[PDB]
Amino acid sequence: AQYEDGKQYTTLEKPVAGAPQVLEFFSFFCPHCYQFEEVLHISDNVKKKLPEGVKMTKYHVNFMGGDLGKDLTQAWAVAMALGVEDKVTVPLFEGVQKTQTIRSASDIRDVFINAGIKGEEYDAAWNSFVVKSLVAQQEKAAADVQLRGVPAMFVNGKYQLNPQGMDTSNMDVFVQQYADTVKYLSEK
Ligand SMILES: O=C1CCCCN1Cc1cccc(-c2ccsc2)c1
Repeated sequence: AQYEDGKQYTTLEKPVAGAPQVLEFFSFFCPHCYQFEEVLHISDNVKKKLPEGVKMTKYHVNFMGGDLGKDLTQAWAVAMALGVEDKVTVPLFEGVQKTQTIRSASDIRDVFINAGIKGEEYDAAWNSFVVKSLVAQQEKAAADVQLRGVPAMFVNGKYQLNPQGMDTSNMDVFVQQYADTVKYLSEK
């Protein structure tokens, strides 16, 4: 058919009840994730085509980058809690992969300070139980699908995007095929 299980998406054999409608996972250590976000703008283009009433959730993962990877999951929790994802995503990706200036939790904190988050505000969030809970929520969602690779996107706990089955000769066409597939899946 036009959209086929095994081509543009795969189907989870253990569907996850109560999962977010559209769930993206990434790591700031993940090279394809840098491409998805900084070059292809996958999340934004998926969001822009989602049906009314379908919201997007994006979570960081621990399994890349050891200690610093876990610090980045916690910092992503701070970003979600403060609502500053759109201020820190670019400098976190560039700090880890472009300039390689993020080597410690303090260096992560510097990105937030430079982005205008006050030091007391960042530190209060970093140490908060609201943020511990958001870390737990990120870990649980990844565990629910036994996640071992990023980038990854899941729709309604049932379907997983399969970008490896899409033509990569034109970036723009690839992005809208991916977004159109997410829309299709959300309408199933
Ligand atoms: O290599 C793959 C195979 C599957 C799709 C995800 N990626 C990562 C990627 C990174 C940067 C650009 C592109 C791309 C798309 C269309 S033209 C160029 C693709």
